[PDB]
Amino acid sequence: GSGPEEEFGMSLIKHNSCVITTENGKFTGLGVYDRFVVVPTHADPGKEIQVDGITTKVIDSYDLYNKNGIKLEITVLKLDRNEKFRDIRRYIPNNEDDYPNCNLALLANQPEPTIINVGDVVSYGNILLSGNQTARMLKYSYPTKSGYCGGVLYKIGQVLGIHVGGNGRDGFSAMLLRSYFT
Ligand SMILES: *[C@@H](O)[C@@H]1CCC(=O)N(C)CCCC[C@H](NC(=O)c2cc(C)on2)C(=O)N[C@@H](Cc2ccc(F)cc2)C(=O)N1
Repeated sequence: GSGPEEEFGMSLIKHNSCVITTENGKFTGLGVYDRFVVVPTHADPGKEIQVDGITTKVIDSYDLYNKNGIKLEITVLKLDRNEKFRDIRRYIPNNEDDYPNCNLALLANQPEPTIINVGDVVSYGNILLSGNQTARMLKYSYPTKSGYCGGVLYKIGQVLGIHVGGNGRDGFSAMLLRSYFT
């Protein structure tokens, strides 16, 4: 793609993504609004992180859980930094759904901002991700790689999830829902 789906993704990368460095490596971070960023929980961000290489204090953080206490693999961080992210909450769905023809927007661990077409996405339920129960997964059939974590799953005008894992054949994102941020 070089048309609208790719273009919406590149704009999303430029305005609402960042590279988050923790002790566990580099992750694509999604800026949701103001100083709030999401990252995969397994990034294990501490009291300080790097945001695009800049040491940055985390004012607060919290992990998300489903109704039975199962991790969603999303962590919300509020960052001590001057820059504010453009508010993309209106692009986040209200409800779980399936989505045809999705892309992933990748920044961390890539030589340049990268957009991948992962194809059709389904709401898959709970999985075991490195042995740990994880809820509200979105599944796609694409051979994702180790550096894709935090990558933003999207369609035009829809910010759907963040990449959390895979097995070489299937890829999984944590679902983003508007109520998490509102
Ligand atoms: C990013 O940090 C990384 C992305 C890896 C990836 O996309 N890929 C193909 C590498 C293989 C990783 C092996 C794990 N996969 C699974 O467990 C799995 C389950 C199913 C149904 O399909 N695959 C995996 O993805 N692990 C992630 C780290 C993690 C650790 C603990 C958790 F609770 C959650 C995630 C991972 O390596 N993601």
